[PDB]
Order: sequence, then structure tokens, then C-alpha cells
Amino acid sequence: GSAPKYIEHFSKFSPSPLSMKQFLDFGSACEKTSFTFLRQELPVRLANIMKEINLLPDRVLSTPSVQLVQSWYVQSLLDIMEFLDKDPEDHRTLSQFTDALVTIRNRHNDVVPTMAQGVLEYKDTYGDDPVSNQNIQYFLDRFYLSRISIRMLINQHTLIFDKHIGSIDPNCNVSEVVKDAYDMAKLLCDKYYMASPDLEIQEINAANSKQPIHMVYVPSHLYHMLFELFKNAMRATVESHESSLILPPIKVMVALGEEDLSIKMSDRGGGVPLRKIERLFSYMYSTAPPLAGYGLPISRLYAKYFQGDLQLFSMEGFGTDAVIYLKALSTDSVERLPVYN
Ligand SMILES: CC(C)c1ccc(COc2ccc(CC(=O)NCCN)cc2Cl)cc1
Ligand SMILES: NC(=O)c1ccc(O)cc1O
Ligand SMILES: [Cl-]
Repeated sequence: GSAPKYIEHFSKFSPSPLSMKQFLDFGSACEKTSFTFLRQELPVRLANIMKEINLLPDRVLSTPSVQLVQSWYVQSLLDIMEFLDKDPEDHRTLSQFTDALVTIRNRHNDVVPTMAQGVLEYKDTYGDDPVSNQNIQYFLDRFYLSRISIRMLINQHTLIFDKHIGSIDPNCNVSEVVKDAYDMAKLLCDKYYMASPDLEIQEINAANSKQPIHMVYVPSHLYHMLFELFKNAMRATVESHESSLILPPIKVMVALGEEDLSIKMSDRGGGVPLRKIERLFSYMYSTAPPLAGYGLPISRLYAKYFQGDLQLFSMEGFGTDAVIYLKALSTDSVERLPVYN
């Protein structure tokens, strides 16, 4: 077959990062334009990461987990090729493309735990030295960020072409998503422990005091990050106080500035020493044989994906602040994509 040839062809192109603006307009031009865009852009994005996978050393590349994921990417690229010559005006072309995208999305559902098995095997077969850790971190941050970007494209297409524009809410109420993610975390926390901390939210709308804070965002991404952070803040608060009786609440501040929309989650879970902070973001050090890959490093990629970030600052003996940084403005919300070279 031609998969290596295709990988070589399409890996010559740079992925084309889109803004919220471009994402919103695609959900007004129409389906024909999304098809002609995606049938070029997905092969570019697939090929770019596949080429990087092929640069891994043979002792990583030859393992079953990487071979299995490499085979998903090959099939998914070939499924998209079928459509390069097809005629956009034929509505049978268009509905078949949507079908093809749903299959591809489903096919890659188990990438995270599959890659996690590759990390476990590497730890036991070659060891867990700091240079191994940086290469795993380098590779998986790029791989998972690439994968987030591909799921975004597919989701926008399949959801729009069967108020919200697919996975985008142009009027996302940040505090509502905070409450949702808290309510779910509380549910799990009450089940596994005899207690759960309460929630306090404070908003700070710098330019428009007391006006509720809204933004253009992908609320499922924001929920994913807030849920992960609530789980950690709840486990820590509960376990650090099981001999205590009082249970400090989790305090969330939502700040809207000129360019940043910032969400701080503060707990009194007794904190972590600075030395152990880097480990919490490490795919390697957080892989082993939360509440009852991994949550923190992947939550940080979701934040990075539209030019944001997620930082942890702890105070050993007191507690931990987690901050999600997002761009306030849809104009500054552009895909961050790993480019091959
Ligand atoms: C996520 C899984 C699949 C996984 C597991 C492990 C790895 C790590 O791969 C390594 C390990 C060590 C080195 C240093 C070195 O000596 N370089 C020589 C390279 N020839 C480079 C790389 Cl790319 C990545 C991804
Ligand atoms: N264990 C911790 O103190 C802790 C870790 C991560 C996080 O997001 C919050 C926390 O309290
Ligand atoms: Cl789209």
C-alpha cells in the first residue's frame, strides 16, 4: 500500500490553526466548505503526528501499544483519502464523510490507556530515569495535543452537520460549568468518603463589576479541566482532615481581565512539597500498576490548546492553588498545534 507515501506527502504541509472566529463562521459558510477543508487538513494533522511516531526509537516503536495506535492512525488516514477525488455537490459524498468521521473518532477512543500501557512497559523494560521522563513528556504532550485538535475538528463537523455551535458555546457561563463539575465531583466524593467540602465561587469582572462572566469556549474542555481539579482538591481536603472534624470549603475565583479569564481553585488539603509538583504533570511518574496518560497533564493540554495554561502552586502544610488561564477574547483563542520538523 501507499501509507508511507501519504505520510510523506501530507507531512510536508503545516497544520492550519483556526481561531474561535473561524470555528464560529463554519457553523453559520456551510457543509461543502467543511468537507473540502477537512479532507485536506485531517490528513495533514494525521500525517504530521504519524511521522513523529515513526521517529521514536525501535525499542519504543516495536512495542504492541505503539504498533496498535500507529495502525489506527494508518486506517483513519486511508478512510479520509477515499474522499479526496469525491464530488462535494453529491449529498451522498457528504453524509458518507460524516459517517467516516464518527468511525475514526470511535476507533481512537482508547488511545490514552493504550499509550499508558506503552509507558508502563517502557518503565519495566528500560527504566524510569530523568532523560526517559523528558522524552515521554515531550512526545505525549505533542501526541495528546495533536489528538485534542483532531477531535475538535471532527466534533465541529459531526455536531453542526447532522445557540451552541457544535462543541463551542459563544456565551459560556464560566461559574455554571464550575458548579456542574463541582456537583459531579461531590457525588463521587460523598460515595467514596463519608464527607465532601462545600463550594464557594467569587467572580471579579474587572471592567464590568457584578456583570456575570461569559466567554466563547468549548465547555466540555472547561468541564474536563474543572472536574479533574475538583477531584484532586476533594481527595486532599478529605484525607488531610479525616482526624479533624471541620472540612474547609473549596474556593473558586473567576477573574475577567483585559486579556485573561483566570479560574483559581484553592483548597486546604495540606499541600505538597515543591519537589513533588513536577511529578503530578509527568506521564511517567504518574503511571503505575484522584477519586476512588493522566488527568493533570491532559487537563493542562486542554488549557494550552487555545493559548491558555494550567499551573499548580502549593503551600506544604496548608493547601494548593490550581489556576486555569484562558484567553478572554475569541480573537486570541487560536489552536496551539505541535508542528513536525
Ligand atoms: C508513550 C510510549 C509509547 C513511549 C515510551 C517511551 C518513550 C521514550 O523514548 C525514548 C527514551 C529514551 C530516549 C533517549 C535516548 O537514548 N535516545 C535514543 C533514541 N534512539 C529517547 C526516547 Cl524518544 C516515548 C514514548
Ligand atoms: N494533593 C494536592 O494537594 C493537590 C494536588 C493537585 C491538585 O490539583 C490539588 C491538590 O490539593
Ligand atoms: Cl469545522
